[PDB]
Amino acid sequence: PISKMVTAHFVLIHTICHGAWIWHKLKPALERAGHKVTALDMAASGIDPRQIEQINSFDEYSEPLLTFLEKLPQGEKVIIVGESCAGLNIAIAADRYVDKIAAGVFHNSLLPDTVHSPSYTVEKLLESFPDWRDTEYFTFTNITGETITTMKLGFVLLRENLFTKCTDGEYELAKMVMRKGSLFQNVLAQRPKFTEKGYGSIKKVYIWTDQDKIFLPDFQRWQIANYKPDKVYQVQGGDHKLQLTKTEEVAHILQEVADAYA
Amino acid sequence: MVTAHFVLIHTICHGAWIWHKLKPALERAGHKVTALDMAASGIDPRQIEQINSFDEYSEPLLTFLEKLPQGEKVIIVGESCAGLNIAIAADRYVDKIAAGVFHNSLLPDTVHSPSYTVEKLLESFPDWRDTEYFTFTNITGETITTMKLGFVLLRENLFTKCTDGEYELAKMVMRKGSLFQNVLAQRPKFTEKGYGSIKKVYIWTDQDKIFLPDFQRWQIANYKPDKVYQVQGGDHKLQLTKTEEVAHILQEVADAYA
Amino acid sequence: MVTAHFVLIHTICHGAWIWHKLKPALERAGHKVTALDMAASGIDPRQIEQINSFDEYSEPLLTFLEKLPQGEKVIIVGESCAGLNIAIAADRYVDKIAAGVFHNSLLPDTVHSPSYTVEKLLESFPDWRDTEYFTFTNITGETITTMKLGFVLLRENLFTKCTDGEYELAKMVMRKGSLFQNVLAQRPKFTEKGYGSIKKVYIWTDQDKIFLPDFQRWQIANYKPDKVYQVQGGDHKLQLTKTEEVAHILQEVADAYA
Amino acid sequence: PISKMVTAHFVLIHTICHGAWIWHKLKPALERAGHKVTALDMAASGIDPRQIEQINSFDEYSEPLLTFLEKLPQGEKVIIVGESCAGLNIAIAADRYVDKIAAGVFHNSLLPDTVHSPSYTVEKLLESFPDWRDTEYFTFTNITGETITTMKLGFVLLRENLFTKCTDGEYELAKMVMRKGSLFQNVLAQRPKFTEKGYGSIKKVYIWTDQDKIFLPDFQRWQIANYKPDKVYQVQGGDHKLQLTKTEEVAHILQEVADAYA
Repeated sequence: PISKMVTAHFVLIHTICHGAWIWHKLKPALERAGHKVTALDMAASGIDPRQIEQINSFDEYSEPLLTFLEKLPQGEKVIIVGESCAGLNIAIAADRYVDKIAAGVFHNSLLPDTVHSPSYTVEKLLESFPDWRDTEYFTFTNITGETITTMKLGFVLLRENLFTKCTDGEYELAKMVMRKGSLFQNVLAQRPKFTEKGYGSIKKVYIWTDQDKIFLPDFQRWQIANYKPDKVYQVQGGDHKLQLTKTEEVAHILQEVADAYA
Repeated sequence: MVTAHFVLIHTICHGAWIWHKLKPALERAGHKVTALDMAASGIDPRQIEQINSFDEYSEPLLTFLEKLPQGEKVIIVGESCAGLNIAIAADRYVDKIAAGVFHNSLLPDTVHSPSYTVEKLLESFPDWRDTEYFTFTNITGETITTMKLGFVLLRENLFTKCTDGEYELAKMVMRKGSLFQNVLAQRPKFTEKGYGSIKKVYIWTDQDKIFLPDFQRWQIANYKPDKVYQVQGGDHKLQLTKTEEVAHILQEVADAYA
Repeated sequence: MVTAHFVLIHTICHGAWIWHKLKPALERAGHKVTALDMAASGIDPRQIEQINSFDEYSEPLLTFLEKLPQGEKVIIVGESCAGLNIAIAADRYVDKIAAGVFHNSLLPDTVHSPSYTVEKLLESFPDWRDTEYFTFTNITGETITTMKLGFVLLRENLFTKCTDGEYELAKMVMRKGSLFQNVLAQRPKFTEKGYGSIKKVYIWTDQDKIFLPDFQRWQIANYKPDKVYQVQGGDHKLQLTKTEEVAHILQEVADAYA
Repeated sequence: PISKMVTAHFVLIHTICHGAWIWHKLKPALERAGHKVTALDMAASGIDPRQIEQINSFDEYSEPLLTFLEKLPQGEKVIIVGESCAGLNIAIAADRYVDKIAAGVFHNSLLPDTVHSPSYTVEKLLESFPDWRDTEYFTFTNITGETITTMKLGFVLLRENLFTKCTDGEYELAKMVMRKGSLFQNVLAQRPKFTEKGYGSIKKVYIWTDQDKIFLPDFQRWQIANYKPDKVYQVQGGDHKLQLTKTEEVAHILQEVADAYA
């Protein structure tokens, strides 16, 4: 009757251990569409110079995103796309910059809620996927004395669970730049719950595939059931890294998110 | 009397070496002594430009404490700026710490910023004479200021009453350091459950020529410790000019906090 | 045909990651591939300001070679500036090296200074466009210049014919680097018994937009390698634009030097 | 008839693993006498920022001394006092700056000659003292492919052989600042012999004690017999570190060296 098409500024947020680099295919696809894209490295991830043992909470880990949202021009708003654990980064950011966030898009991601603790969906993912195969674990003591568990994701788990259907060049790239990470799960468990005013009010779009071999269909569906997203988009096929295995599709869904919310 | 395990922590620019007289003294009373070099200090191989905060500078201490066998507890003795290393360490490992001892040291608190006593000492002692300053940008973009302590400042202010062989030792191994003051100003305050919990003993001499009597008395009035031992005479480096006196006070702290 | 173990060495500012297409290609032919990050490159945790020479920058390669089991030999493939890493490594471990392969790379020699080809390339290509430069003083007092490669230089000169996802990858993980040119100018020349001994294969394309045809031809004429393979088309990053072509040439080198 | 007293500029050179710090007592003693003293850290020793794995020869190790001799004012000459392995540093320096060296003083030190290889007295010391007790050894490959052996001196060997009679505060200090070192013996063995024109012409004063428990009396005497020093001073008592156990005595002998050669 009247059709709308919008260009948007997407801020792409990687999961722990990874960096801005998993978005190297989705970032140009979105830009071919005319969108402005920002792909940030979070603390101690990608080529960020900090090491994980200096980070003391998932909030400290999210600093590159909050500084960037802090820096945004007045009246400029963004769509934050977060993969896997970055749903926690979108929740931490929306309770500070609700003002600047047009929509949060969860891409095979943790979908936090306001009702339960911040660690809640982490707990449920681990119930659902408890064996991380050849992942190695380590600990350090943080600034207030918490023991923080870090991990180096195993290469079979990378191969088979996260990068199941990705190109050899993509899987090899992952092995070349992957770093330690931390869920900071015990510190998230002591954290205040996300607020309804910030996080609770953000538009929320859930993209997922039932072919994901680490965020399994029964965890994903549980998340949608536990905290109804404003929109759900299921991508047929692909694997956990839909921004590599379904780059154009994810880009088209993101155009639709722009049209609706941006 | 009670033997204890002491972890001695030098101040910025210095190294485990300022404890070369006090470590044998304590060991002659049966104590176990660990004297660590903090990052970029003593013979630690790192340079100050790769250290980005005072919590990173504390790493040798936090790794040691991370590895103390379960159920062992130590008495951390810190000189001058090392009261900040006690506070950083006590927040992370409060249950491994039998007591913190401040030897002519900054005594941080829980109500003001981590940099609060750095701010107050520089107000008491704003002219560090021939000290030279430098800056680098740390990995998150802050400009850290480093210093190279001046030898007149070393001779007259810190090592005032020290032997010529001690003063000469100091000039031969002193390295650059930093207060990371602006990063401390941004740092979360020290917690009550960690640093606030620790038993605290403050040792000083009114003959210190850089942590001057009224600043030290201010600190004591700002955050009353459990015990204050005042040594007569000496200079800022009581572990060199009053070694046995400190060894004796440290015995009273082992006795009292096991 | 003959399988081999290749050690792939990235150029300054880059990381093991530029070999993400060539490492699987080679492995599909049964080769063993090691792709290392040099100091302060890729995800190596060091920063460029703690590296004080190109020999220190080579450390990841020299430690690997130090640890190769006795009697194993590798083919080192180095791109662009990494011909200096081959030469440094070949002088120390000549007997562990079956052949050095120079992929649009500096081909150092034994009669002129280590910096000689850095000098000649900068004469051929003096304007690095939007590259930014910085300096630090190294531990012995030299001023090292570091650079941050410019993205137009990346798009047009190095990654000319590269995919958009490859170019974008590059901007996402590129880090600072240094030629340590002045330190190389002071460095002892590469030895005949080490670097001079090694078998040498030179791979290039005349469509390189930064190691330009006449500089590459100059290098070949300055120090004739054993074999020169010229790939048609591509750009400076043949391991991304002509991956299979390089994988094939590398097979000929395994065949020939085991 | 006419008596002479001279003030001199002494450059004090530590042995491998150690630094300028073992001279912290002799340097002020010499200065009480009015002498100018310079105590240098050699590469990767004391607080020199270099690590031993970047040093490729004993010549590279001696760089702080050669740069300092390079920097000396015209017509200024120095007396170089070298303890233990620093006799090799005096030999390397005299073949470059014979011009600037009034005398070389060997202080419980290796006394190189011109007749044999540079490694010769190292070989003979190891024949004489072959077991370094709790010393740990390591290797790295140098710039031209040589494997270099490094060591961390054991604390019993420190206690009993090197610091036998030193103060507890001195022995503890040693443990607090001691670093790895290398004899670079295989690279000294391929090195050109020291020249007669440089090293061979320097005045040479040998200070030693027969109480030394690592450079033993029969090695010391052999050295004196193998290459006659211009003067020999035996200090009764003390231990290997005579600059700590006989500081004033060593200082008086050095005053006599100044009077004779400086």
